[PDB]
Amino acid sequence: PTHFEKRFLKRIRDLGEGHFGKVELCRYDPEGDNTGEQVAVKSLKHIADLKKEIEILRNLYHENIVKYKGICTENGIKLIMEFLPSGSLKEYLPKNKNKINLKQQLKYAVQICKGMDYLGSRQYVHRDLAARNVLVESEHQVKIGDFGLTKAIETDKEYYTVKDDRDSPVFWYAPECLMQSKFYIASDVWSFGVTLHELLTYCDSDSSPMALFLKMIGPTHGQMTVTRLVNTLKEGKRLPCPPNCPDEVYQLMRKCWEFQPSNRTSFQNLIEGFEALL
Ligand SMILES: Nc1ncnc2c1ncn2[C@@H]1O[C@H](COP(=O)(O)OP(=O)(O)O)[C@@H](O)[C@H]1O
Ligand SMILES: [Mg+2]
Repeated sequence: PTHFEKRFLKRIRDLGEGHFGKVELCRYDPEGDNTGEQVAVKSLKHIADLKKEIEILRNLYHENIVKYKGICTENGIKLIMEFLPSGSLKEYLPKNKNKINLKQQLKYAVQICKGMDYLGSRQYVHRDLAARNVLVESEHQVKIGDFGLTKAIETDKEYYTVKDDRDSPVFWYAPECLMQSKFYIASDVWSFGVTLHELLTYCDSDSSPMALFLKMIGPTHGQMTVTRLVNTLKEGKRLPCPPNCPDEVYQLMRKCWEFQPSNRTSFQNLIEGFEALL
């Protein structure tokens, strides 16, 4: 069930491609009759990073967390998971602007929040909660997908300190992350507020968190981007209320963006908040 033979993973097409690896659509077909199930295969070309990601995903089992299927061994390793045909929200929302209404957006918000609350109960900080990492199973079901930057918060500890040279989604990050490299469950609540904004703007590229924040901070050298961003956030500046987003949804977004981590709302309070609106 969990061990996939490389010779039976028949590549169909690419789903995602980055500088250091890719995600492909395959059919695991050991019978050769073309009746095998379609899977999403994550690979490289960082090695220890994918194994950590495999380790975490392997230990998570939830309705709103992408289903781990298994691995494919070479030293190299491949992550096998369920294929969600509609892909990420970053892909889905621009193609379905006319099809998706507020009720539906709220239904995804609750779903994201349930997967995140499950994740926090497992003592994990996602560290990459963005629309591009929220996968669409159906018109009414989404699942959290990429555990590449995910870290376990030690028992009785409030946060994890990120000590490394890896790239980070700074435009989705809470001030403590940018300033001290501290990652609390409340840091994930911050990223959720940024994700909710993307979800309400239908992932319009011109209104993306990076594009709006870069427009706020003006001309900057890359080395000064995070400091310029820290300062914008210290002044009280936030992503504006998306047009046609009701105040009741914006106040819940604002509850995700309280400067101090302890002043932010919980994922459970967010679930209850969106449910009252449905
Ligand atoms: N299980 C899946 N089913 C379908 N598409 C997927 C799946 N996992 C990832 N993808 C697609 O591949 C892209 C990259 O995958 P992700 O694992 O989030 O990557 P990374 O760490 O490279 O950015 C996603 O944005 C989505 O478009
Ligand atoms: Mg991703």
